[PDB]
Amino acid sequence: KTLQQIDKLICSWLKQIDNVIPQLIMEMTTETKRHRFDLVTNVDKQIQQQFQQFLATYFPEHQLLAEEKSNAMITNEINHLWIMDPIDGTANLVKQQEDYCIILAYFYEGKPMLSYVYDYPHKKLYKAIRGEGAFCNGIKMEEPPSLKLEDAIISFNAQVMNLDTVQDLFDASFSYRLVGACGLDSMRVAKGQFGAHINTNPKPWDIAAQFLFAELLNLKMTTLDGKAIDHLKGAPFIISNKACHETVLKILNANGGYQKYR
Amino acid sequence: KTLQQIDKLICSWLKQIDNVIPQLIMEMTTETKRHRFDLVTNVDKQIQQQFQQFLATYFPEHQLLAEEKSNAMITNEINHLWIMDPIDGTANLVKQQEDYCIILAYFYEGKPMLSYVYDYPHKKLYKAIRGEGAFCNGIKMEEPPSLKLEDAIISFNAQVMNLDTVQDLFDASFSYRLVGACGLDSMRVAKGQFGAHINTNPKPWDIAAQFLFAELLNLKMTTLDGKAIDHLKGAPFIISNKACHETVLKILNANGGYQKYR
Ligand SMILES: [Mg+2]
Ligand SMILES: [Mg+2]
Ligand SMILES: [Mg+2]
Ligand SMILES: [Mg+2]
Repeated sequence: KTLQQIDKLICSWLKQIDNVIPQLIMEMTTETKRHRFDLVTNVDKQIQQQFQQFLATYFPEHQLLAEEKSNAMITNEINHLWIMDPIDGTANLVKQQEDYCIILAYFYEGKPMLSYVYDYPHKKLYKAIRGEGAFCNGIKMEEPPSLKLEDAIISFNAQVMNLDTVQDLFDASFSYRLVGACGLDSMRVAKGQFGAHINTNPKPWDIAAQFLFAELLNLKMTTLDGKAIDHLKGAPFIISNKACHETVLKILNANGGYQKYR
Repeated sequence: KTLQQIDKLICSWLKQIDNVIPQLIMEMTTETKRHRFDLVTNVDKQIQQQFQQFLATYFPEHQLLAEEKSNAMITNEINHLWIMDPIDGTANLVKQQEDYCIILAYFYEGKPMLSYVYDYPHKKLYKAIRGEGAFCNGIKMEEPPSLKLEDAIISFNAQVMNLDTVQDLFDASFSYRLVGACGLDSMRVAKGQFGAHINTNPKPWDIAAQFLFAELLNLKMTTLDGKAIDHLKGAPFIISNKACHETVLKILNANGGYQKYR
């Protein structure tokens, strides 16, 4: 069926994008979408429009669900779907020129088959391939050791939570860190550097690649109620070492839950 | 004898410890100090030992103030002084093997002359040399663009301030990130990636190198009351872009200050 051949083409596209991003940065251009903190650049747009055109030339029947376009349009009954976040970490890109990524994920009959989180700034490509595994620049990633929460660093956006449940999380974990790109905080979970990453209101594209990684590396990836996540619509989600999953959810839901209140 | 000859010696020594570090990671052991989360590893100790003997054997008159030994010897009087954080971000080293550095600073008659923040995991050596300037791997750094607080990412430890000032700092700024190693959160401010980094209780080695970087790149580095800092003792401190230093200190000192009880 081979996914290995499709992988080869995706990786070849990613090498071509390597040479293209420098000139996009060279003529960078910033705009805001819904508020002053919601950024898009020509980089985002151009990376996306280019995969779209790659998809049309090499995979004309395949559909695309991507951040910087209408997804009117995508439905529950579609055989070949690619979910794309062309730059996950746009705020990092613009403000830092560091700690953003490209997220790509291919779904066959709803089932994740290929996934890509490309940390362009560090030249590290994490990929996952149903049947072969998950890799970082080609070296095989393995299931990470067990981490109990009290031993684990954790990552979440603390601005978007009430401070009571932020505190309970600080008190229950080893320490707290933030990269600020869902892709990259998730890959830190995947490598056992963090015990868990939480995003309370992610988009489909912000989490699309992670499903396959979570599956192949024996991580947990769920709603904040422990349920399967619909990959088409987002959901408040968590990616977690298996040893600290229930505990984080329990804390998040305790005492009336994690939502702001003021 | 010249500053460049000293610099040449130190980079050379830093670069040769690339070869040592991986072996020490692979045989890594851990101990705690004043509580269970105040970690120290064989890597912290070996790196310090090896520098003390490098100093013994090149600049024998020179003294060493460093984290993993006593520094009862001192006085504002000691002519040639080195301050070293053999591993800044020991928790990160331990939990992640990423986002730690090595901090060195040379002080002649109390005046900063040479500084180093070595980001070993990414092989980025930041140095500062009075007379030549500041550099990352030989690529010269220049004073970063003006950053108002509301357009800038900030970095601090939210577990150790009262949560009202945490909230105000979130509210007033573009966003919050944390690397978790003072030297590295400090280099992100030097590169213009962050508007500011705060550490409410640094030891002298956690901030030694940053004085000169701050001087040469027109950063503001003060206590949380805006005063000069004694390199020999810590103080609660900020390193900041010029355009947001004042606003950040106002926010920290507002309403009885920043500690848990105010
Ligand atoms: Mg966006
Ligand atoms: Mg995006
Ligand atoms: Mg220490
Ligand atoms: Mg240290």
